[PDB]
Amino acid sequence: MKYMITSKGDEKSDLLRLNMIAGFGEYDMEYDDVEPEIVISIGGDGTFLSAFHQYEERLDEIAFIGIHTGFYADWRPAEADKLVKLLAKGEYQKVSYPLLKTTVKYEATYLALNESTVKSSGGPFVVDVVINDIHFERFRGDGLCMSTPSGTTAYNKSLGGALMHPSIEAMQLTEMASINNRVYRTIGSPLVFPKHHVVSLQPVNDKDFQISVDHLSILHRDVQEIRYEVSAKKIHFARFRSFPFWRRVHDSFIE
Amino acid sequence: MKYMITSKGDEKSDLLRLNMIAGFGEYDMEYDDVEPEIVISIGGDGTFLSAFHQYEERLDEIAFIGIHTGFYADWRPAEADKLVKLLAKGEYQKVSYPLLKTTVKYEATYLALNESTVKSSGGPFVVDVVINDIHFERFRGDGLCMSTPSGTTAYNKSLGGALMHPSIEAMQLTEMASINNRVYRTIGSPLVFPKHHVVSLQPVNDKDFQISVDHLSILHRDVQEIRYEVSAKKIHFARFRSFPFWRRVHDSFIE
Amino acid sequence: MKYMITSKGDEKSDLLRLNMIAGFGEYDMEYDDVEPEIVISIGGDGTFLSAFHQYEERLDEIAFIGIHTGFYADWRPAEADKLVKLLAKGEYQKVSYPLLKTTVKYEATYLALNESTVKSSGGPFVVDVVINDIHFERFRGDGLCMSTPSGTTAYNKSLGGALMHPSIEAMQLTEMASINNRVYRTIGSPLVFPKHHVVSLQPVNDKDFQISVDHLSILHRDVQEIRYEVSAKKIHFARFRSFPFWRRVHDSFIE
Amino acid sequence: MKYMITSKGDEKSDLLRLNMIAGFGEYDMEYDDVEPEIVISIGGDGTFLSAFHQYEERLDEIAFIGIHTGFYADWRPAEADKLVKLLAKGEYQKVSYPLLKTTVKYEATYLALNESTVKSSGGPFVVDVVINDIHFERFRGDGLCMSTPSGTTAYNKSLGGALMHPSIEAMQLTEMASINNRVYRTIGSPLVFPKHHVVSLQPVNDKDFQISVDHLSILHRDVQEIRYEVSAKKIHFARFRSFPFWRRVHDSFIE
Ligand SMILES: NC(=O)c1ccc[n+]([C@@H]2O[C@H](COP(=O)([O-])OP(=O)(O)OC[C@H]3O[C@@H](n4cnc5c(N)ncnc54)[C@H](O)[C@@H]3O)[C@@H](O)[C@H]2O)c1
Ligand SMILES: NC(=O)c1ccc[n+]([C@@H]2O[C@H](COP(=O)([O-])OP(=O)(O)OC[C@H]3O[C@@H](n4cnc5c(N)ncnc54)[C@H](O)[C@@H]3O)[C@@H](O)[C@H]2O)c1
Ligand SMILES: NC(=O)c1ccc[n+]([C@@H]2O[C@H](COP(=O)([O-])OP(=O)(O)OC[C@H]3O[C@@H](n4cnc5c(N)ncnc54)[C@H](O)[C@@H]3O)[C@@H](O)[C@H]2O)c1
Ligand SMILES: NC(=O)c1ccc[n+]([C@@H]2O[C@H](COP(=O)([O-])OP(=O)(O)OC[C@H]3O[C@@H](n4cnc5c(N)ncnc54)[C@H](O)[C@@H]3O)[C@@H](O)[C@H]2O)c1
Repeated sequence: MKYMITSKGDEKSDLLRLNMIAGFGEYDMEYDDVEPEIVISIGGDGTFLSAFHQYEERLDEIAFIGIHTGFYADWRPAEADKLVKLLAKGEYQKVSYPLLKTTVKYEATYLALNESTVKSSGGPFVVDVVINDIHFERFRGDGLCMSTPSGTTAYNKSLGGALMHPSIEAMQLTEMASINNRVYRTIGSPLVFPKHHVVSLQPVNDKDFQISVDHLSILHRDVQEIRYEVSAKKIHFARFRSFPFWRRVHDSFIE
Repeated sequence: MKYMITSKGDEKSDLLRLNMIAGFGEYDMEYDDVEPEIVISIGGDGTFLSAFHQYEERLDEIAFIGIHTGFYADWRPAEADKLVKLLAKGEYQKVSYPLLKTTVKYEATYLALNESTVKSSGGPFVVDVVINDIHFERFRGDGLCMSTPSGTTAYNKSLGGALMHPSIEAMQLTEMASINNRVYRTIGSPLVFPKHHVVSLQPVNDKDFQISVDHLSILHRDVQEIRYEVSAKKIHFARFRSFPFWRRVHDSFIE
Repeated sequence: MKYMITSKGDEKSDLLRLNMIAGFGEYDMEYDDVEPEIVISIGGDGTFLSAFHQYEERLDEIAFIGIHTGFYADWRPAEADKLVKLLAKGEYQKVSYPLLKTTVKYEATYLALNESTVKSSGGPFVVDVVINDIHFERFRGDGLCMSTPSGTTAYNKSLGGALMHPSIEAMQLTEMASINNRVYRTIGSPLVFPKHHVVSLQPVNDKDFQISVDHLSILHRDVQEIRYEVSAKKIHFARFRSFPFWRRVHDSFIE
Repeated sequence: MKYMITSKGDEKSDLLRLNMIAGFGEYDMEYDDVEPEIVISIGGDGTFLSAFHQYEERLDEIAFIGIHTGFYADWRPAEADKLVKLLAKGEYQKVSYPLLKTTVKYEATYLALNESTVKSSGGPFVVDVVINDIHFERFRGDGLCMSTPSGTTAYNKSLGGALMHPSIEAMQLTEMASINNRVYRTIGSPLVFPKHHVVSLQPVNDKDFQISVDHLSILHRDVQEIRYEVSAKKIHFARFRSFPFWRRVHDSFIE
């Protein structure tokens, strides 16, 4: 089947990609970076994120695999030949993780695999947080982060967020340095939203925001609304062997 | 239909219960505290918790309503006559929240509407946390809290936990004063588990634990295992009008 | 004695300043915004911060008073005539709060009354934290905040910092969204440093930083070192009546 | 000079103590556990805490040394012979850390080297926090912890407290699972108090408290007041070589 391999671009990753390409050549197994059914990323989570964003229009057609030279991998370099062989035989099942939809109105829509965050253009950050049309809080602070379940181990975690198992179709909102006093009040806790709940951020002053979607960070001017919802689209991973999310978490954070 | 009313036992709550009983007398609408289809609690969340635990064997037969003299209410005293009338007409729909199953092996099983917590008998607290048979961490600290989604606003919140919408069938584990240094390591983040994930606590030293289930707190001796799972049983509420969970959260925590 | 009055610039503050100027005219009591012995700020803490930075070269000659139209005030508008009279009689004692020295080497030196923070130019933020020449941690995250004792109620608080009584000559370092995993480690706790302890931040990648000092925020390029120490200089307040720091904290945060 | 050695009581610690006693026998250097000038603790911080509490009446006469078989040590077993020799020559300087005074009125007074905490007898915990006679907050939650500067790395840290350098004569109050909503309010931040500030805890309901002082935990009945102040007494350590507090912190928490 059709496949491609992205690389981090250092000497180790490129050489490992070339050797895999040669290994796939022994099967067949066409290399195609236009319309692949399998996308292999060799590098770190940054590389994997770039891979995902490179093919975010063909998510329903692709299964992703990651090699870690690393949360979204999966595979070590020395196991790469085993991977070539298993991938060749099609000895794998597919696992789907939920994604986050960000809509910015002035409409621009973005997909996040990890999170989408909002900060001012610098800038005291003040927004009204509206949940399913109900005014929930006026947030004052450094910014806000909306994470997918697989993103919960990333920026979310650093902000005091809960780790959520990715079989849960949800998104989680965390505060960055919220101001709380006698006058200003936020909830001061992460919030976990189900699919079909809509969280809207509305400007108070100040309509210019620095908006991130995974690695991408761009200044948006004249914003009327930032809207979050769990996406209808999912990312598919190829697997291969049991590597439970909680084991993956243990390995990345405990030992 | 059959109904009963529990009261906090102060003068305001009892008098309000008597007046409701008289109001229900005008319809019919039998009072029955043995096998009711409707349980009305007048007091605070403590009263509501007692009401739930009083009828935890007939959860699939009962719809609960709360009057707040108050997170699980619902109703103010001055609206009580409206409630009598709407309840009388059956002008209501049913909402279900998920519950937590606690199993203690030496088997004793408990249902929690809010949370189940574990602390030592005093006592350095040290347990191994096992998730679906995988050893995740050795927890050292003051204790652990496992919360339902509606419990997330209670003890969970105080411990840095996320608020979860109760349409999500999950349970959330929070740490109490975890010790983290060069030698001792916990995840240091709340964890959100889906239905059918099992979290087991296993003793390291020390087999005596103070175990709470909502209001109930009992010392357990010679414990082999404490097991958490999202219950197959649900609590049903009667509603009546739109009062969204996030609005309820706003009202209790923001203003 | 010589005095000046700064104003927030809204209609209420200007009018209140004019009336005070007229009140001081009845005594004498020269207005002098070049070399004042007394600086009155009418507005909020922003106004007070601007006032402090306007005269940071004559700190040892000035006593500051704040009117709140407000943590650094002190006075309500309706009490302004009492203030004019007490100030006129010299019926006041002086209270001194410690300040923070920031040195940026490529040397630029800054004084902070609240805090000095560091973030990347955008930018993954990674610095080595060196304490009295000992390499303490490599910090990865969003940034760092170094606060004076009176700043502890501001940005510091939002970041999980302790509130310190300003009779303690210290500075306190807080983390912004620190990354902690199996590979990356920070202390994950605020740190309180005495006078004569030096905290140095050293670049790892990346030598461009966005550095804040109270309200001022500027991008610094080609940085070799950022150095923090409790300053030898102090801010003096005029007081007037007992208004204890902990009472001030209660009033701003509790009720 | 007069000395004694406490041991953890395992085979390694006892044998190491015997060998040190023999080493000291070669000098002289009388062993005296009644009125020693030097107290050596071999074990962990628990052993060191027991050593401190064993001689808390002769603190102004004793210098403490710790051997770690370990925050309050100082020394590894393999260095013990070097210690015997340096101690013998008197090649050491003295470092003093501040302590906490706890007073319980119904007066019982306790000294803490680490912390003094308060929880209910089980028991919703509710107390009024009074600072220098001013009513600061009504605390509702699991309990409170008051830490010395050297205790800041212990229970304090686990509760989100700041690490304070022990050259600062202070005490720090941290919350255990504080309840904060629309009705109930705490400061939600650690508080750092200078010497001569008095923090008083006053019962609201409920006059029975479980009070800890380092390792000691006792139920107190019919309490009118719990009073905290930085003690006039200090603990003295013998040193020997440079081992800075921040280095000690690095070694215990970073690597
Ligand atoms: N303070 C913070 O936690 C912080 C700040 C900014 C960005 N980020 C993260 O960086 C990501 C993208 O940046 P980049 O990779 O281009 O460079 P980067 O250096 O900013 O982030 C990469 C680091 O984050 C880790 N990471 C990425 N996804 C993860 C996941 N889901 N779980 C655990 N760790 C994960 C990577 O392994 C790597 O260590 C963003 O999606 C965001 O999550 C984190
Ligand atoms: N530090 C803490 O947050 C803490 C400590 C112990 C117990 N608790 C809570 O107390 C509950 C039962 O105790 P009790 O009611 O018999 O007496 P209690 O005084 O210990 O708790 C009652 C308080 O908790 C509130 N509460 C109960 N359920 C809630 C919910 N789901 N969301 C928000 N607030 C809620 C009540 O309104 C009331 O203010 C437990 O289920 C536990 O959640 C909390
Ligand atoms: N997330 C945050 O807490 C955050 C983010 C950026 C800046 N700041 C603060 O803003 C200050 C200066 O900004 P500005 O005033 O020009 O505009 P600003 O809007 O960014 O900050 C002003 C707000 O902070 C409050 N404040 C200032 N000093 C305080 C103090 N010591 N204690 C308690 N509250 C205090 C003011 O009363 C006002 O509500 C900085 O010194 C920094 O402390 C805070
Ligand atoms: N969640 C918690 O952090 C927690 C809970 C209860 C007690 N404690 C601590 O335990 C201490 C006494 O108990 P124990 O030693 O008899 O048995 P213990 O097991 O309860 O505590 C001993 C542990 O705490 C560490 N410790 C002691 N003092 C320390 C210090 N100042 N800095 C860093 N770590 C330190 C020890 O090295 C050891 O790992 C108390 O003083 C309290 O600080 C901590």
